[PDB]
Amino acid sequence: MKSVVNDTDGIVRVAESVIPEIKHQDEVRVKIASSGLCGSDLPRIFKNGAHYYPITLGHEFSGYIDAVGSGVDDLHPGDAVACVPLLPCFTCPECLKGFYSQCAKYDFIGSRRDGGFAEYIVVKRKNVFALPTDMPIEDGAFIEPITVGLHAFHLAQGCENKNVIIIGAGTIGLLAIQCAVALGAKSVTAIDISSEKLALAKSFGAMQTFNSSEMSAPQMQSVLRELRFNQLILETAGVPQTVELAVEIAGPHAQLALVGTLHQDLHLTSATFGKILRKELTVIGSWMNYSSPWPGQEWETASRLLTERKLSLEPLIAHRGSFESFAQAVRDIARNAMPGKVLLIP
Amino acid sequence: MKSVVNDTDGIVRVAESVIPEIKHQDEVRVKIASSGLCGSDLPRIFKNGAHYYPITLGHEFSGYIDAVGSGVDDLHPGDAVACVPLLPCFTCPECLKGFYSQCAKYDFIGSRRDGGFAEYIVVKRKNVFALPTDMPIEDGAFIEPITVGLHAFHLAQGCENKNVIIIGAGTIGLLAIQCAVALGAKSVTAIDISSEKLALAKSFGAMQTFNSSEMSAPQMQSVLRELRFNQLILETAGVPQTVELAVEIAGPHAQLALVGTLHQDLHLTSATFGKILRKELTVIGSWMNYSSPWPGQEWETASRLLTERKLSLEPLIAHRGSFESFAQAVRDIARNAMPGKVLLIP
Ligand code: NI
Ligand code: NI
Ligand code: NI
Ligand SMILES: [Zn+2]
Ligand SMILES: [Zn+2]
Repeated sequence: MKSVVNDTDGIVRVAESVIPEIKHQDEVRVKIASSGLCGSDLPRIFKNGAHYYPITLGHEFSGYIDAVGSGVDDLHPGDAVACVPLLPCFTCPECLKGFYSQCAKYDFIGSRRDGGFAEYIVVKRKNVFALPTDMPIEDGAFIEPITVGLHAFHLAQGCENKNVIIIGAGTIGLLAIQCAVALGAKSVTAIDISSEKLALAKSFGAMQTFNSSEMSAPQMQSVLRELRFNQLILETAGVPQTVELAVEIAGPHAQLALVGTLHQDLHLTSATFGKILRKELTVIGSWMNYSSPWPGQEWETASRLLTERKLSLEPLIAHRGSFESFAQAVRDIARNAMPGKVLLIP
Repeated sequence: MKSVVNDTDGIVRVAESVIPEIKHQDEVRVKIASSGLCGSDLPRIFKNGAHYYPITLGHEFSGYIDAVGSGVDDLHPGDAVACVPLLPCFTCPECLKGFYSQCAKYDFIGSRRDGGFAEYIVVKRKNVFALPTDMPIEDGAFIEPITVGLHAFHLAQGCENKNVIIIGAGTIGLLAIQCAVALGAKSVTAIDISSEKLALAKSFGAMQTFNSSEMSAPQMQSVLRELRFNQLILETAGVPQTVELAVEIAGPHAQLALVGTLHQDLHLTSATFGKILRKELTVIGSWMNYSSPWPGQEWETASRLLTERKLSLEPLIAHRGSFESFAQAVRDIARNAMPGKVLLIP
């Protein structure tokens, strides 16, 4: 079979390998239909940053059960599934309480072990999530990214009837925008430096957009006046300036979910820090995309939205293609910005 | 009557002045029995932190109603009261929603108007909170400071059965320690650079103490392992280093209430910021000390705790004296830092 492997840095080869076999009673083999590229893979490929090389990445994928171990009885050949890439231990105090993303002894498909840029993959049963027969299998590769946004909403106790503000119009942000609309947010506002990403977000249901290269935080807070109550702000860009921005625009008692990891230090003036207190913000750190019971309601809601077609995936997809097409397109972007979602369709 | 007045650049003097008269129908006059100096008064006195000069400070006081305005029918001369120093407008959107501390046009006794370092004061009916007949009147001057920590607990949906960690062992933090113990925290931990203040904390029922000048954040976290869950951390020191420490030591899904205001900028490393996401912390900005119905359950609870003698005030008190010893004790803070509560007793 084929697979995409990248080595000490840059080089993305397309490889031939022995079909992987089931080696534990709790494993299943998946035949992969759709597998997408993540923002987090770019560093692993083009800035070192991967746990080892050569490696096979890919943790956003769907497909069909091809075989199951002697111990799995609730799955069967033909069953549609999406990959659940994190594997917590399930038995430590964090896991018992449902804090799987704070488990210290973890594996992760496509990072700590090879992933789904491949024709077949063997994973633990725990690492697949059954999908309805009625969901287009290809959209299955979007479930893990969608759950990023839903997990933040879950932590905030839901986006319903709230004035949600999404900061960052990348795939995560844009998926969050569509979910907020589908789940009955009172309003959805999108904030980004690109007027193009913003128009896109507007086409997804954001009733208004703020271009943060043109509009001031005050300017924004001014526009936000009528919707300053019950805010749920999602910071998805992961840069000091947008974390700072979220705090400065925040309405009274706004919830602030951080899903974006920083790679530069955060410098909050005493004034900005003061606004966290003065406004009585609740800042919610969000990690990964899971809850109890495993893998979490986030995965059911995501699956449901996808099956009842409330989401619009095409404008998010930059590339469809098999192993060479995908490899090349991955090489094309390099250390630059990701156009949109790059899908591997074997 | 006498009062204590501060002029520019640390000038402290005791003035003679005419007793205030009721001037609006909803006012009351209070003859003050006990009036304490707050940590936030220090910058107002020594570091040009006051809105105007000269000022009469004092927002932590109790006394008896001396007279009531024509429109007040629920209080009478002789009634024991504590001052509720914040005066929201009660008619803006924030106020209608109980966000009194986010009211944009609020007054504040001892900050935006002259306060209770004086024999008598005229304030609005909404600026006083009736005390029980039994309560020793001096204790009423602690109600306001007690409610600060109670307000952080309230925002965190309570301290019951939580492992609370109070960072900062000044008056505010030490009272929060006592309140946590009385309200049924599973455990209380105190953290401060002063071994002597930690012994004090331990006497108030903090089961263990960490000296932040002898112990690293990692070493603190190691000891906290068994108490890592259901943490409620109050940051009361208001310096960048203790805000950083609270995120660094925090256990999985800890609640961090920020009560201490910063007067320096906060520079957070990406790693530190990273931990807010990774531990899925909830960071709770706390402001002032009120909730609905005005002035809040905080006030009911503070009064009850005092009346049932669950609190220990004496070991928190550094100075008792009338206008001259009080004025001098304030001047002495310049060179001899504020080791405890300074009470003006007229
Ligand atoms: Ni991803
Ligand atoms: Ni800085
Ligand atoms: Ni105070
Ligand atoms: Zn675990
Ligand atoms: Zn108001």
